Amino acid sequence: KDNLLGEANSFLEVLEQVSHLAPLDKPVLIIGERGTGKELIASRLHYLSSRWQGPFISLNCAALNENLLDSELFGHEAGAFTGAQKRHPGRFERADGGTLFLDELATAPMMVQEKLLRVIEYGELERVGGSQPLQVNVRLVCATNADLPAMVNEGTFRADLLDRLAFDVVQLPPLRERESDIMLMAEYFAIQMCREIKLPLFPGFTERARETLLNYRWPGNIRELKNVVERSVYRHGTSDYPLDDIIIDPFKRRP
DNA sequence: AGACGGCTGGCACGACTTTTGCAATCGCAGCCCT
Ligand SMILES: Nc1ncnc2c1ncn2[C@@H]1O[C@H](COP(=O)(O)OP(=O)(O)O)[C@@H](O)[C@H]1O
Ligand SMILES: [Mg+2]
Repeated sequence: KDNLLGEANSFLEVLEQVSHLAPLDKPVLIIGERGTGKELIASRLHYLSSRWQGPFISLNCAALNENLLDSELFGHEAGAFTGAQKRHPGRFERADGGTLFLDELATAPMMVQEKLLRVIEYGELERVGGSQPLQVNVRLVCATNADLPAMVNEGTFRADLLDRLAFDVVQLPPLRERESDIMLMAEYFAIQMCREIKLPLFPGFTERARETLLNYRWPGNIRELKNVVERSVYRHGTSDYPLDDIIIDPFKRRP
C-alpha cells in the first residue's frame, strides 16, 4: 500500500483489523495519539476497502463554524439559493461512495453534534424541509486523540449519539509503550533525512541517544518521534559521528 | 456730475431627483458534433 511507520505485533494486528474493517462499510472508530497519522492509515485501508478507487473526505472538525452541513457538506447546488441564485457544490453530497473521514471529531459543538446524530440516524441529515431525507454512501470515518469516555460522562456530546456514530471503536496503543519501533523509526527517518538534509550519511543514534530514548517517556510518541527527528536534525554532529546527544528539547536553556 | 441703489443676473456651489440600465439559471436529454 504505502510506506508505513510501525510494523510491531500491535501495529501488525492493527493492519489486520484494518483489513477486516475494510469490507466493513459500517462506521467505526480508530483512536490514537495525534502526531501519528491514523488518518493516513485509514486512507490506505480505504484504498484496500470497499472504495478501492473512490472519493475521500478530509473534514477537519473545527474548519466549519456557523456553517451547517447545508452550508458546506450539503451545499447550495440548486437554483434559488441565498443571495443571487447559482450552483454550489456540497461535500457530504459530493463524495458518495468514497471515504468520509472526520478529523479531530472529538473537537465538536453540541449543535453540529445534534446535526450529525440525525445524519447517522437517517443515513444523512438531508436539507430544507423535514419531508426530505438523504443518505451518504461514502466510507464514514472519524478520529481524534481525546478519550470521549469522560466527555459524554460530562455530556460534551450525546452519549447515545456517540454509541451510534460508529460500530467498532479501536484505540492505537502508545508508541512509547512499544518503544521498539523507536529504532526502526530512527533508522527510517535517518535515511529519509539524509535524503532530505543532504547529509553525507546518517550519523546513527550513538549509545547516549539510545539510553535517553530508553529512559524517555516519549509523551508525543510518533509526534515525539518526528520531534526527535527534527531534534537530531539540529543535533547532527557529523554524518560519521554517531549521534549520542541526538535529542534537542526547545524548552531547555543550555548553559 | 460722479457717486449711491437696487436691479439684475451670472456665478457659484451643495441637496432632491431621477431615468436608466441592468435577465438570468433551470432541464433533461437528445441531437448533433466527435
Ligand atoms: N506509518 C507511518 N508512515 C509514515 N508516516 C507516518 C506514519 N504514521 C504517522 N506518520 C506521520 O505522522 C503524521 C500524522 O499526520 P495526520 O494523520 O494528519 O495527524 P492528525 O490525524 O492528528 O491530523 C503524518 O504527516 C505522517 O507523515
Ligand atoms: Mg489531520
